[PDB]
Amino acid sequence: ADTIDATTRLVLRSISERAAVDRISESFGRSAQVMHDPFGGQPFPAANSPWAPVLAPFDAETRRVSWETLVAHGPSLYRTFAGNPRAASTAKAMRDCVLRQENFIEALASADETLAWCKMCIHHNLPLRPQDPIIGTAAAVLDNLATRLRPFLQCYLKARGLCGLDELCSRRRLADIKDIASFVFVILARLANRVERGVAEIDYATLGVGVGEKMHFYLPGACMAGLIEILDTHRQECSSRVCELTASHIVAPPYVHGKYFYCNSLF
Amino acid sequence: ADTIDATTRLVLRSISERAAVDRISESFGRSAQVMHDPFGGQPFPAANSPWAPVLAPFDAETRRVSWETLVAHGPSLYRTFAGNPRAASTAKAMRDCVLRQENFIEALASADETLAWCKMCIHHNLPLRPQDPIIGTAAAVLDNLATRLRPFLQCYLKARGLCGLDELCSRRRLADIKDIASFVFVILARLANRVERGVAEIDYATLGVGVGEKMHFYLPGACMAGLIEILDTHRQECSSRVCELTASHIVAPPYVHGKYFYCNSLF
Ligand SMILES: [Zn+2]
Ligand SMILES: [Zn+2]
Repeated sequence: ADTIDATTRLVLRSISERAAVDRISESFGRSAQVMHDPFGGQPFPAANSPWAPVLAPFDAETRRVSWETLVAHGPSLYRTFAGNPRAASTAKAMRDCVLRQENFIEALASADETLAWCKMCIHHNLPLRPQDPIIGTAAAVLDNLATRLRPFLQCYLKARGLCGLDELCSRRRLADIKDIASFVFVILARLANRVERGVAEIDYATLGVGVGEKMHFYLPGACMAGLIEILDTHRQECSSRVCELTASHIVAPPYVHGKYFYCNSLF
Repeated sequence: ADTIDATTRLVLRSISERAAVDRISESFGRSAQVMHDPFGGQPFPAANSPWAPVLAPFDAETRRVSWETLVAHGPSLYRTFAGNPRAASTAKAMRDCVLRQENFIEALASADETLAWCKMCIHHNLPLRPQDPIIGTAAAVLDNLATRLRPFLQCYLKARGLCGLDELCSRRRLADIKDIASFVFVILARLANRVERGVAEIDYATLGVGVGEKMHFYLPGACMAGLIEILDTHRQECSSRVCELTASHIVAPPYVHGKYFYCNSLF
């Protein structure tokens, strides 16, 4: 008979013996100290570089680049990442966390950031590497967008006649991509899978890109533009009030209702 | 040969033909209007009730209840939810969104909110229902905590000798629960699974609770206290700097580094 075993029950109750406001304060205190100098002795090199401000709140308009600017200046940033492996490792880990807690609009922007970066890599024939901080955090954007979009996609993907979110990200087949939602999820799932596998160089085909091809089907900004559009226009084809609430509240996140109480017996 | 088909490529590029700053503004505008009066004609009833302020920013300290208060006043809130099905449906959908975008500390608090509520239901022999707004959003807290904790749990759960996060939430067996992390993820995954199945009443065994039992192994606040503790103390057993960065940045989320550019060619 499936049961929580006797010993684990003791383990579970014993949190009560240790949990305390000052033990928690000293925890926030130790993790905060790690975040004070997270690169330690090894930050990315001081240099005169248009990338200096992001190599040291990120402001999208101030940090904005045209596609043409990314193609001209992207290789410099790429060489910085690859040529500073300790720094890139620290960056990767911090990027992974940031992207796992980003709001919806930020998470769209990060999907485009990741795909535009790969498109730039492809443009220059640069390999797509697991250690690259942008490529290697594909799973973070992926999981963030899955969390936030799942109940809406349950409805929308049925309306499109497509596989559900989990089957999409499980099969990971280019031939399943039929719209922008399947595109963002299938491509990011393929890319996250090849990262987790730790292939030294990730095949352009992972992105649906063939030999000598350039990814003409992906325009930078398409994840943002297209997913916001479907959150908007699906309600025209869908008679569910709950779905409409879901889509609306994704687009307009200020808190209104939904939280009832806080109960903490331990501290 | 697996490929993105010709027609879908056109579909993908055609976002460029529609995406525009004012189309986006009019989207934020329509979803914002839905959020202005999301209950419409059917909010929860005006009544003299300690729950009135959450039946209309949620402040945890002001909305705080002791375990004993939840047991005395919980049945009132429960009857409000069950006896107002349109309102509960709207609440559920808005709660689901809120919990899918909550920060880590909020998401811990919501795990405890959900488990303490079930424990109260069990205490009173009240059924656990899919339409109940707190029970029915178990998947939201679940996916939120998975997003944020996944790369840390990859390391920690290995250190404990347990199944990985996905196998835990896939097998959903009480006999897999060996610590606080497996507990929160296995129990919430079982509970989310029984919600998605739409059983009219969800068996107490879903929570590891047997016939006439009371869930003595779960103390309100255990998800918060215990997960913060493991983020703190795992670094004592683990020689990985990346893991330490990961845990630290989960506990201390202010942005520091990790975002490089914003590229949007469409608008
Ligand atoms: Zn719908
Ligand atoms: Zn570790």
